[PDB]
Amino acid sequence: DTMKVINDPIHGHIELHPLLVRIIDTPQFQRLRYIKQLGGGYYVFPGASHNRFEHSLGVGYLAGCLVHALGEKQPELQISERDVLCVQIAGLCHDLGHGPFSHMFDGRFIPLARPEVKWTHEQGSVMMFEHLINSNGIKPVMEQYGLIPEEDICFIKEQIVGPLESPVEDSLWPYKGRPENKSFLYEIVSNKRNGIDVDKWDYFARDCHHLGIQNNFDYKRFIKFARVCEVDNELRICARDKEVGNLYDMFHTRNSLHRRAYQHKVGNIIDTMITDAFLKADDYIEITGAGGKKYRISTAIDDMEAYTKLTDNIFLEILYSTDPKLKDAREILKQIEYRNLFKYVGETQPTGQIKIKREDYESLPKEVASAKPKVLLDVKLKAEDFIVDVINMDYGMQEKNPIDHVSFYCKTAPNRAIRITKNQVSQLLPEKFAEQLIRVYCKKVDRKSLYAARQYFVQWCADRNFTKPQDGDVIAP
Amino acid sequence: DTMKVINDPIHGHIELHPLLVRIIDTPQFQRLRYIKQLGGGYYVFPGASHNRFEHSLGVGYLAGCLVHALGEKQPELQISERDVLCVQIAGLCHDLGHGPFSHMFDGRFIPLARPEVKWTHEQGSVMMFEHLINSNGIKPVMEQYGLIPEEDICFIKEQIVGPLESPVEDSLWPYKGRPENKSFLYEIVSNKRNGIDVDKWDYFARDCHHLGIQNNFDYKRFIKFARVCEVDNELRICARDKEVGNLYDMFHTRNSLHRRAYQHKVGNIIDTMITDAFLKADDYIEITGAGGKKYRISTAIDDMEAYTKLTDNIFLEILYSTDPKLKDAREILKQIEYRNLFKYVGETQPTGQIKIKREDYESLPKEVASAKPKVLLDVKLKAEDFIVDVINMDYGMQEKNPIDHVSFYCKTAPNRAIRITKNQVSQLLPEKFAEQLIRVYCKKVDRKSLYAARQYFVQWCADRNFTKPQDGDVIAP
Amino acid sequence: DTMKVINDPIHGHIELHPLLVRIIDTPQFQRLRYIKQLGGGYYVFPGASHNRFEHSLGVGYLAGCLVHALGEKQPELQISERDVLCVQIAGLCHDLGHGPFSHMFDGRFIPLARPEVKWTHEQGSVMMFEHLINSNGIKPVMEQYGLIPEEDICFIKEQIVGPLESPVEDSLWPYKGRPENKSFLYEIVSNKRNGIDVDKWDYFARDCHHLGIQNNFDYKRFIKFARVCEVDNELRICARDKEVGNLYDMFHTRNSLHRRAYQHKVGNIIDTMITDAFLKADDYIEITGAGGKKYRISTAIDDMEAYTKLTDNIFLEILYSTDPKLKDAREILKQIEYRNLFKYVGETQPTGQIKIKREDYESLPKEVASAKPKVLLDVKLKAEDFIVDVINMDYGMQEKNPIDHVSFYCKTAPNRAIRITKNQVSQLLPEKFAEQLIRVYCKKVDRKSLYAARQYFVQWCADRNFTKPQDGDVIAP
Amino acid sequence: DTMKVINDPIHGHIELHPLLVRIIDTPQFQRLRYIKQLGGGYYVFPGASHNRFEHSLGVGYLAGCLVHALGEKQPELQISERDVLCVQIAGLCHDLGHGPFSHMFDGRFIPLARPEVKWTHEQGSVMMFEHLINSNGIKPVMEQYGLIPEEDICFIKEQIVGPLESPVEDSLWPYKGRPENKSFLYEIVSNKRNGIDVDKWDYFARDCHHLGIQNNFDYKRFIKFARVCEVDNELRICARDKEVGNLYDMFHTRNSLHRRAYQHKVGNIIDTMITDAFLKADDYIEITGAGGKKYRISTAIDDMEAYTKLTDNIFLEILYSTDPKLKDAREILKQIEYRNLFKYVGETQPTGQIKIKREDYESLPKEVASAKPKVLLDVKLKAEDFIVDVINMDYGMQEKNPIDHVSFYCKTAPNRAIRITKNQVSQLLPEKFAEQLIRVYCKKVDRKSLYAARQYFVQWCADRNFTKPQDGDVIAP
Ligand SMILES: Nc1ncnc2c1ncn2[C@H]1C[C@H](O)[C@@H](COP(=O)(O)NP(=O)(O)OP(=O)(O)O)O1
Ligand SMILES: Nc1ncnc2c1ncn2[C@H]1C[C@H](O)[C@@H](COP(=O)(O)NP(=O)(O)OP(=O)(O)O)O1
Ligand SMILES: Nc1ncnc2c1ncn2[C@H]1C[C@H](O)[C@@H](COP(=O)(O)NP(=O)(O)OP(=O)(O)O)O1
Ligand SMILES: Nc1ncnc2c1ncn2[C@H]1C[C@H](O)[C@@H](COP(=O)(O)NP(=O)(O)OP(=O)(O)O)O1
Ligand SMILES: [Fe+3]
Ligand SMILES: [Fe+3]
Ligand SMILES: [Fe+3]
Ligand SMILES: [Fe+3]
Ligand SMILES: [Mg+2]
Ligand SMILES: [Mg+2]
Ligand SMILES: [Mg+2]
Ligand SMILES: [Mg+2]
Ligand SMILES: [Mg+2]
Ligand SMILES: [Mg+2]
Ligand SMILES: [Mg+2]
Ligand SMILES: [Mg+2]
Ligand SMILES: [Mg+2]
Ligand SMILES: [Mg+2]
Ligand SMILES: [Mg+2]
Ligand SMILES: [Mg+2]
Repeated sequence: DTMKVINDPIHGHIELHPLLVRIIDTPQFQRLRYIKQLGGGYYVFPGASHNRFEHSLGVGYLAGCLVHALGEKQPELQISERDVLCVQIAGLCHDLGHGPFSHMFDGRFIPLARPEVKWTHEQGSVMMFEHLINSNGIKPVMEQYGLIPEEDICFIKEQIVGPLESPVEDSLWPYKGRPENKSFLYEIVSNKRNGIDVDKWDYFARDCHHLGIQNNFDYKRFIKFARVCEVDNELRICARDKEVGNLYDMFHTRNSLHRRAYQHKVGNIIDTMITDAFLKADDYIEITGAGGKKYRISTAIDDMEAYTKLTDNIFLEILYSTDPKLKDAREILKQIEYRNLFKYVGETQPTGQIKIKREDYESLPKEVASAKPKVLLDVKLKAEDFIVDVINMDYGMQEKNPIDHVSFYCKTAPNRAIRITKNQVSQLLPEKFAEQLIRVYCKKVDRKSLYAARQYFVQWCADRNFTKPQDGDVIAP
Repeated sequence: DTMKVINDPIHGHIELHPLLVRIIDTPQFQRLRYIKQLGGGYYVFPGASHNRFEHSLGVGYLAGCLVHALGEKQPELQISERDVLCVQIAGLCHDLGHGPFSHMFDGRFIPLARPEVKWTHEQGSVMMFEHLINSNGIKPVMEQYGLIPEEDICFIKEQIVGPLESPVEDSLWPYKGRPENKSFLYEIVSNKRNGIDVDKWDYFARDCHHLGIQNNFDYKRFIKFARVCEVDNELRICARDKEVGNLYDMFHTRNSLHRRAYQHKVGNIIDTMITDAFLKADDYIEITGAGGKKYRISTAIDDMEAYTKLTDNIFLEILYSTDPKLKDAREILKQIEYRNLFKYVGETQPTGQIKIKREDYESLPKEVASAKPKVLLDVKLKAEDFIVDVINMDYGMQEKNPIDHVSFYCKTAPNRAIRITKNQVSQLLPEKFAEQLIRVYCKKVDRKSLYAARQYFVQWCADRNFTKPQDGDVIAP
Repeated sequence: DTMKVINDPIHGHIELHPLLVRIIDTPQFQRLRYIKQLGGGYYVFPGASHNRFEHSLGVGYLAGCLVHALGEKQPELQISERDVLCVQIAGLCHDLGHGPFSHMFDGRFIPLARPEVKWTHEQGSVMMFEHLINSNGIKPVMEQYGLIPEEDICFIKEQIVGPLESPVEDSLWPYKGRPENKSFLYEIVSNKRNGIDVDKWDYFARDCHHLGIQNNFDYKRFIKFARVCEVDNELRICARDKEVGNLYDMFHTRNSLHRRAYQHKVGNIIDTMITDAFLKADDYIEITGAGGKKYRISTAIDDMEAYTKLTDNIFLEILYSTDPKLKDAREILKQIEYRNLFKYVGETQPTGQIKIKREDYESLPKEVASAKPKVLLDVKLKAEDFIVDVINMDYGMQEKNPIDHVSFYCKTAPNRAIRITKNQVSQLLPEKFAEQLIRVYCKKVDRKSLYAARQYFVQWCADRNFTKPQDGDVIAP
Repeated sequence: DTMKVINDPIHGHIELHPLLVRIIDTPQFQRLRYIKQLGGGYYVFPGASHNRFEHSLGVGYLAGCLVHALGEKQPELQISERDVLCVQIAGLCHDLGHGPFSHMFDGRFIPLARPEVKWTHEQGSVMMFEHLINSNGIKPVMEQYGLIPEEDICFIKEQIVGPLESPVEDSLWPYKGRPENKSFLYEIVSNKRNGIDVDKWDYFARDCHHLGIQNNFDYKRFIKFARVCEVDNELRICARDKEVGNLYDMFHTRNSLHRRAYQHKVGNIIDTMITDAFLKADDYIEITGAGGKKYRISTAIDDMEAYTKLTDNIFLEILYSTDPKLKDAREILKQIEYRNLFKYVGETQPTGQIKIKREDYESLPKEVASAKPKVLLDVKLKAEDFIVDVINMDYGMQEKNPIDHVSFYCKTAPNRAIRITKNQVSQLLPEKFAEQLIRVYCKKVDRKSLYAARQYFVQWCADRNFTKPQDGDVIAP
């Protein structure tokens, strides 16, 4: 029941409150030691072997630091230690709902296995937090340190997910955990207004440390010049006008990361292969949940006791199996182990403001196969031999400019906020803020099938009006 | 079949020969992605989640770099590209035989489970290298690049392990892979004379990067001033006389690491608990090997096909099990998951150089139990409630001075080596080079049992003529 | 006469040829130990106290590394050790002509003191190299190591400066040092087609290390994928087509640095004050040159012996002086020592494609003073109380896109180069590549004077059809 | 009059109180921008170009951080903001008395130029602090922020230097700035009991950053486990018992630095040459002080107004001079500029516990010359051709063990301290804690002179009962 100290390779030595220590030392939280932060990227970057455990620790520490600084430099906000504990707990448990290989589970697998439900890992995080609190007798411990569980659990849940109860924007306050007087406390762990939060800072630093790519953003300088100001009967976190350029750079940094590591094409195809292996391995793996009931890999998100035992272990559970009824997924994983991967064909961009919707992906391989090239190639390829991948690259707000939703204050008048437009900053800033990319892969790896795949790709690219391949003079001359 | 580039957060961008790529892309080598470098230390240092895969990559790269530099600066040594390839292959496969949690498997488990055999992970590395070469059709590929497999496989094996075939030192050359005039090539990956090799450099850098501690050794400076000289009809690697102090510091660094991370009290007790869980879980886990035969965790080192599937996965295989025959090991692992660990009692050193030998460990708990305090508490304790751990801290040569087996050359006469004694360097250097420590833990966490545990500890420590317990006045007033 | 090793905090240990050591150990080169790399920026960033000596060392080392790698990977280019020595010498002596406080000497002082000559520090570098070679007896030493002085001195000079003796582009080869089949050797130290050279890499790394701003560019990866290909009967350095995005990022990095450190407001005004102090201190400082002749600060660029003694020392020579004729410059420097600096008024951007040319700067303060604001204040400010600074921010080629002059090759056909347009890369790239900024400062430092100065500034900005003052509703409401 | 932020490459962004800003913006403090931290070491390590300005900033910041942490974690000590300001000011102004090239001014020059006075740079720091406070009207500003100048100036002075007023240890409190119940505040900036203070931490970090050698000490961990406890009716700073080994390592680190950078042979001989040049240049340089009086380089420490203008500038003042009376020192500096340095002959250690005292250095070269070697030597060397340098390497307390004066506390009883002996820690620790080294250099640089010099060196070493030369079988066979 004393302050603990833990050493971090990203931050320094970190202090942990006894209640935080109690929360951490449970099976539900310890589950995070066995889930990769970057999923399949570890198969392209050999140094990316870190897990969500240290990421959660860092996010909690940074949330605590930011709230402490805000309270210290401006003591009329009425920030109490109860609020500090609540914010730290919310930051600590914000990723309890990630599945095997993180985003691959909720970005690729669940959509294809159970296409009738809508599910995100934040909902899973809320459910897992409820399960953790109920199964470990934590409410008395919270009451022992001055928390009020009925209000505070709701406050933490609303910190992890949106306002909840669905919105009705007729000039109303949607939240319930805290009054509007402290609305800024909802902008720390996850910022729904412009996307500036400590989670980005933490994973920027940690991913740059582990990948071998050097980071360019400085969050301590941002914390130095941060303030709280009243805007439109709404207290929000504001930066200083002289930091505006830095903010732009931050988003640039994020984009760069997505373009170098998270959307690497070999890593993406490896993730696709793992998803296909899981799809084939389904209907045969059993997980025991509450009441001795059995669950599927796809239905395990309906029971937290069963979901607690679903980690990256399942991967090695399929590779080492001997059951003759799991042979196909085992063959796929073995092919992964030999680097016999699906081969990349080409890439393209839409020209105009036309975009591919989510519910139109399944037909793309059919249209690539259905094309009729002019040149006559010997081999014929079916629509089952093609994989089409769509990538959405934006600044986090669907072609909106995030910096237009930030408030700024001047040195001479620190208690009044303003807005800055893009033309008041620089002429060298980007013009657009969202785009799509399309990659095409072929499953048949014959040196002959690749030529046919390229011919169909170029014909489909030409007739769809989707620009032309970069190397239109090298691979298709 | 072209040079391949890979990015490492320790060494940067690294080039790989196509034969190396063929060797890497096999199940036997890909096994190393699922075994941690530090084992249980990951449960004390949250950033130590790296595996043997990147360590092997780095060791191979550094071996190649050192041999290239030596060849470049001395063109009369007759170093060929065949030798470079062989040395790189040997460095790449040096830790190919580690088991689950690395040194825990061959340091704690095998000795207790099968105490009639003598086994090290280098023998396993040799066996696994043979299995890898035979199971993947590599000999033709080696022949394609100018290697002679019958000589070169023996050379690589002799690089990984000692001279082999038992020694008879009557003025003879024990090795077979290479003649006498290439002997220095046996000092790169593993140095049996004084212990200076690239493996130490690599894990120093990597462990310090991941743990959050900065190292003070520079190996590039050492490579700059390295040379090859003839000593007693033996060609060996020599450093320059001005680097002697640096060499001492290097060993100091190693000791410091062992005293901070590798021999941490909580990490060691966690490793002990995991070993106990594996001991109880044995006789119930089955692994399929060649011919459809079944193997135990302890007997899996007798078949390489079965050994290929034995990784850290087994840990999570026991925790998630439902078989009633595995309840005890599962209970122990669950205890670990709650931080309900065995409690540390005390520590001591032998003063009179009466080093406790290996075959006296099992009786130590009896001696701690079988000891009558003067004061009476009436709580009692069986000998089954005590854990005694013996730690050997040395400079790698069992109380010998390693720097006495190093050769040095001067600037004016670069082609003649000399020796330097400890009194020609400094008076502030260590006077001994080996020591022992003894730690005691109790398996009952009652606030009452802890007091009796330390009463027996102090009585037995006083009895055995050892030192008095440090800071004893506080815990034993 | 043996290879020398030197330790660098940016790179590692660096090897130096005996001829390089002879060149370094001369007064002309040792002069660089007393000129700062960033000039007045040291008065805003306390860690920027490095000089040009280490920068020159690093540039030479990197030039050698790049040429060595290019020769190693393509034996048909016929790169000899003579070329390596010549390139290293050119990289080592590329900044011999910098004056006190580096860019402010040839960017601010010489233009204002002697506005009838056109002078850059590269011409000074060539003259100083000639002086160094002639006054130290280096030609026989060059002949001792296989160099041919008559051709090689011209080659080095043409490496430091352009083709020389003016061009006539009627399909001719302008250079003389080397034939047309080694033209790529002219693209290493200073690149004229685009701005990709080792000098940028070196000062990026060093300035990021010293300022406390972290770097984002990786030049080793660039060296890994570099190649030489024939383009339009020109042998040129081409990059790998998958690195195009990285190249864009590089220029972004450069811009960021200019926006954060090199064009800081307070640093620029401090440089302006130092330039004014030097202007007033002239007519009174005497420097002895060849033949016992005396020279001025402004006329010292006409004699290299006199120029050798002109370093940052002159600064402290004025501050510690006692002559009554140097009193005004001493007062200005003393005011600098108290942070009684000229106060910043405002900033603005041109709206359209109109730009302020060089020969219109002197009249700008008159225009600002001559403006008639609407509201009336008692205080009247003359044109002598205003300072106007014009900043040009571009990608190094005056609103042209540098990436349009880069050549790329594909993996399948490594011996044929291609071009990539901006629309084949991304839609998030900048639209324009150059812009101007205008800052205004006032010399009178009382509050009424500042209010009046900003009234004139806003009136003039409105009059001349420029953008809004960012704080158009805060400081001017 | 607002908190000011400054960016540091060693620490992060640092906050500065307005009073600190007023103190910094004065000529006396700004003088530190032109004195180098390592003196002549910059001529061996090209990256060591930093000055005392940033070192003072860092020391002040770290003192503030430590006092803040101590006050925060233990609020019964009654630490006020007045104490924080006083401690920060003391840390900020602790090196105001350093002269040109720092330690060589008060370590080599003053002893030889004025052998009748005893002078250290801390006395100069106290005098310069008095001059700064009196010449800039700071007392009213201190009164404006709650300080009491009469007590507080004395407190700061006693922080920079010892107790003052000469000691009489008959159970009395020697200090006067603060009462006996705040005594721990005297252990922060400069620790006279055991030598553990923030100044060591700062220059460890900064010198490691600039030299290119990685640091091994972590001071943040030390601050985490620091506490204040009553020892013998004396409140003192105590560490945690588990950190004892770390403390040893810290001192090891210090020794290593002294053995690598600060006592480098070439750096020391360069410092000796600069000292000789200053000795010859004296009697001819005039500095103006108070009342229009003129002072010498050696007598400038008697007037603070004259001392304010004495920096490294004097170096370049002699090199660029034209007066015929300064010709010898100019020749010496010019010889330095060519690397025509005094040549190193040999090194030796005393065998027994006999040590060379300070007042026997002048006769050492006479003893070396007066030796009569047996072998026949061609040339004869006078005693003016020899230089003998004596180096004392200790742990900072004249062969005493510093760790014997540290107090420790246990987790169970955090309010009562203990002592730990060297045998309770490890058997691998050093046996002795101080030693002496003697280097010999020759001024005549021809080969015959070097051979003769080493013949005399070996004969004298044999005579004086010293350890034989390391390479006694290489250079003198
Ligand atoms: N010398 C060292 N240097 C850096 N980090 C270290 C370290 N030693 C440990 N760590 C890391 C390891 C951990 O991540 C963290 C805590 O290590 P402990 O201070 O050993 N904490 P514990 O609970 O064992 O001692 P107690 O309960 O008696 O107070 O710092
Ligand atoms: N911008 C970047 N910056 C740093 N590292 C990067 C990187 N991009 C990838 N890496 C890492 C990832 C890897 O660890 C390593 C090589 O990845 P690649 O060469 O980019 N991809 P592949 O081998 O398929 O190119 P090829 O067409 O020639 O086959 O560098
Ligand atoms: N332990 C060390 N660690 C890192 N850098 C060091 C160093 N010692 C010196 N340096 C730095 C200092 C220099 O920048 C560079 C050379 O130092 P020297 O090896 O001492 N070269 P010298 O000419 O004195 O010895 P010789 O002529 O007998 O071969 O490395
Ligand atoms: N983007 C940046 N990133 C890192 N450091 C920076 C920086 N910009 C400046 N620094 C460094 C430079 C300095 O060492 C320090 C302060 O820079 P200012 O924030 O510019 N302070 P000032 O007084 O000019 O603005 P005001 O008075 O309006 O508040 O941080
Ligand atoms: Fe997150
Ligand atoms: Fe190893
Ligand atoms: Fe340059
Ligand atoms: Fe200091
Ligand atoms: Mg603990
Ligand atoms: Mg999340
Ligand atoms: Mg988010
Ligand atoms: Mg590839
Ligand atoms: Mg091994
Ligand atoms: Mg070994
Ligand atoms: Mg040397
Ligand atoms: Mg230049
Ligand atoms: Mg340029
Ligand atoms: Mg300011
Ligand atoms: Mg001092
Ligand atoms: Mg001291």
